[PDB]
Amino acid sequence: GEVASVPLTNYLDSQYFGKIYLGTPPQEFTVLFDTGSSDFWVPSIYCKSNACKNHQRFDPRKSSTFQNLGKPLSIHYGTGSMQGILGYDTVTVSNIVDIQQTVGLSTQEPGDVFTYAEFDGILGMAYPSLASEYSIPVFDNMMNRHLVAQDLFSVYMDRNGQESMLTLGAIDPSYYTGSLHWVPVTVQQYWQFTVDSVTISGVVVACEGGCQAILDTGTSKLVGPSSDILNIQQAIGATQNQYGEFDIDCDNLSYMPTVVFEINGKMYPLTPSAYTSQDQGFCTSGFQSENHSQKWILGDVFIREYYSVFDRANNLVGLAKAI
Amino acid sequence: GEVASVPLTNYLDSQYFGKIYLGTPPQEFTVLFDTGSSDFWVPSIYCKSNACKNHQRFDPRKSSTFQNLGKPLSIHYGTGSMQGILGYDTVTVSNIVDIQQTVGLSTQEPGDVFTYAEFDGILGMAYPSLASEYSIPVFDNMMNRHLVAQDLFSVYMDRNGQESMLTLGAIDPSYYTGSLHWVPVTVQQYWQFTVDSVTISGVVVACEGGCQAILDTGTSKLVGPSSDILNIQQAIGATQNQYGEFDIDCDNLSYMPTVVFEINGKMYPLTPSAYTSQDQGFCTSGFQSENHSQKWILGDVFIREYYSVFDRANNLVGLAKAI
Ligand SMILES: [Cl-]
Ligand SMILES: [Cl-]
Ligand SMILES: [Cl-]
Ligand SMILES: [Cl-]
Ligand SMILES: [Cl-]
Ligand SMILES: [Cl-]
Ligand SMILES: [Cl-]
Ligand SMILES: [Cl-]
Ligand SMILES: [Cl-]
Ligand SMILES: [Cl-]
Ligand SMILES: [Cl-]
Ligand SMILES: [Cl-]
Ligand SMILES: [Cl-]
Ligand SMILES: [Cl-]
Ligand SMILES: [Cl-]
Repeated sequence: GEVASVPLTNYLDSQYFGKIYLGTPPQEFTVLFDTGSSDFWVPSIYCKSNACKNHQRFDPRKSSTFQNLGKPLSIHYGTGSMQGILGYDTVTVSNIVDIQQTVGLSTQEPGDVFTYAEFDGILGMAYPSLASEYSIPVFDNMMNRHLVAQDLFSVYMDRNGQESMLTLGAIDPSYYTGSLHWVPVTVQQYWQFTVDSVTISGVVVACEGGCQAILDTGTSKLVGPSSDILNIQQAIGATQNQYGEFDIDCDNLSYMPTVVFEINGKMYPLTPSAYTSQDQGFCTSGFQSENHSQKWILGDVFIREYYSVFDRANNLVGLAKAI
Repeated sequence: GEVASVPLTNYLDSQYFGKIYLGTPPQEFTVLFDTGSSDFWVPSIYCKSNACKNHQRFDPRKSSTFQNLGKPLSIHYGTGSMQGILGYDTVTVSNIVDIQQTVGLSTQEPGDVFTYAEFDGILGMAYPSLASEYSIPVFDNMMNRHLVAQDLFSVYMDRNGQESMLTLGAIDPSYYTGSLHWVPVTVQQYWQFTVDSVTISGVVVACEGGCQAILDTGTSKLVGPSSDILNIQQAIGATQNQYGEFDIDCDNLSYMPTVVFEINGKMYPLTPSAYTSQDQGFCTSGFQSENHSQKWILGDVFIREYYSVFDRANNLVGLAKAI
């Protein structure tokens, strides 16, 4: 029954990541705390890929508490893949000591997807139904052993600065204004819920009649079905460039529409500033299309605007305007 | 992972009750399945009170699986009290076999409160925080040992007939029309939630600005704070008689107001037929005052109109219009 404050870092267009420790004595890693997945893995000495060469690698030879399970682990992240082997060791996340935790030790991380990522590994924070075979999600172990004060965690992403924070077991009202609104999880695998509509000036531009969405800290953009995202890219004045990216004129923010997500009867507006990312003298749309799905992904673009609480005890998502 | 269908019976103005079995071999009892409490008890051979004389008494001498814990149990029901001693035995509720279940064996049930009650004992179905010391709620044992298919139960009360039903582990859409609406539990002790307002023709007559309420199968009436209930007794044309009861003219139902509870943005109307009980050539108000509380109790008057699902996995109450 403890609380862990995990400061999150991000560089430019990178994901948000933070520190955990693994083994006895503790070995340090940066991980993507990822509400879009449920497995926990880090690079290991058994991985020779370029990506592993560029990241911290777990050395089980130096841990008195490591135990190999031998079971394969395979995951996808972006267009890349990781292959590894599951074992047990002790994970420490500030206050919290999570012994005998299943963890993948990578063996293969081919390609450049993981090489230039800022994090070493991924710590999934979604439901066990999303976990790979033989894998037990870290937060589930924490809950089942009553290691956390409450069975929830909170994520604050600093739109402007470096005060981002993941809190295990508590909610910090200092990171938001107004009150938290609670949204029922519809399908317990991702952190999934119903979006009622997406509007501009009261006109429905997407999600007509309702759609499913997930709240995903491990995705940067706001992802939706082709035809809906088209409506939005046109409305915000985004246009495709050679890289396939949708660019927005940074100096036009003042003239662009506010895109409002209605979730469980409450409004979650995204201003042009919010949905436009400025990674240079170039601004890009924070909206992105998917072709083989109608399920929305509310990634960091959304979370930066709305402090997010993930409540396993009640199967709710809490949203409040981020400070 | 099973389902139990427990038929519920009621006679005239009695509570609703159903059958469970206790001991090895099984001994039969009728119990009040009571979402307003969390303890489980039945009369025993060690109780000589009149009330025990008029009810089935558990004989541990005949059960090979009984174990006395010796710990006292004390409960209140209506204006009466039960004193007993906790032990373990096996409870059977149709499909479901719940071994080593804490159960109070009564020793003292003085006064007439329990004597003329139809049930032998009480099986509380609220949260563990409401349970007496050393007592483990039956449904919590069922959930913790994965004895039920889903961690919820559903209650249908037949306003007109004898088709009432308690279902452990499932929801039966045949008992309701339209769809279930889910209401968040605010305080996990009783099945408690927020009522937004109580209105007649759109005018707020009670619960101005919101109030707390519980959904309680072990209470007959709809209970609220003095001043609010006054507004309602006056509006429905109820008047006090010598017995302190509020009587309603049965032939005036057609002229009386509909009293609407707004809960989580949805309307739950109670027609004059619904809130008027006809236990003879006399009709009485289903509303009742309480003086030392502002927390409403939505008892059988409400549940008869709205099929009720109690969901422990999600800490929700589900409501739908009863058939
Ligand atoms: Cl990254
Ligand atoms: Cl799950
Ligand atoms: Cl909790
Ligand atoms: Cl907290
Ligand atoms: Cl809601
Ligand atoms: Cl939908
Ligand atoms: Cl589409
Ligand atoms: Cl703006
Ligand atoms: Cl009774
Ligand atoms: Cl509790
Ligand atoms: Cl369940
Ligand atoms: Cl069901
Ligand atoms: Cl209130
Ligand atoms: Cl009052
Ligand atoms: Cl009527």
